[PDB]
Formats: sequence, structure tokens, C-alpha cells
Amino acid sequence: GPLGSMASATLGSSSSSASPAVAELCQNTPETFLEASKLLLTYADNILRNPSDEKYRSIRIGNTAFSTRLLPVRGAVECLFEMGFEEGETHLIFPKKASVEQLQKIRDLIAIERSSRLDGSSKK
Repeated sequence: GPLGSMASATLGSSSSSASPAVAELCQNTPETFLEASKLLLTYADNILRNPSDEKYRSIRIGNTAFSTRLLPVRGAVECLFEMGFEEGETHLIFPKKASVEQLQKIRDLIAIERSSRLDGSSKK
């Protein structure tokens, strides 16, 4: 009989300004990274929105949910530490050495990815 088989492949292109945290996090899971990163994005939003306000240089996170799925999670801890954060006891502190311009640049990737994962035909 007639025999014959083939294969395929992909290229890859979408990352605006790099995205190391995305790749490192993806090592765990797509859905997990999206949610695990979502929280980090929201926290950075405050600093990015009001970087001059030293009062917003800190991020409260006493929610037991964080200690349940955010601390022991592989990717989130390294993400904040690598990006430019400080793991506290009850809340996280924003290092003055951290680059807000960089956080936003990379944050844009997750911001758009959030809606891309929804695929529910809608916006924020």
C-alpha cells in the first residue's frame, strides 16, 4: 500500500522587549505562571502608577492565599527577586534600586497575555 509521512514546526515571534521571567516561569506551567504572575503585575501597577509616592513603595500581602500559592511556588519568588523586589514576612518591599521602566516593559507582556488567555472576546 501507499506509505508516506511528514512533520511540521514553528517559528516564534511576539515578545516585545524580551521576556526572561516568562520563559523561566513557563518551566512550571502556562496557567500557573499567568495567575502567579498576575499578582506580581498588579503589585507593580501601584508603583508604576505612583513611583514618586514613597508611601506606595510597599505591597501588603497578608492573604493566606499568598502563603498557600505564591511563596512555595517555583517562579514567582525568583521573578520578584530577579525583577527587583524584596520578600518580607507579611508584606513585600519595593527596592529603590529596582527599575520601574524595566518592570513596566516586561509587565506589558503579562498584561496582554492575561487577555490572550481569556479568549472570551472582551477587554479589561
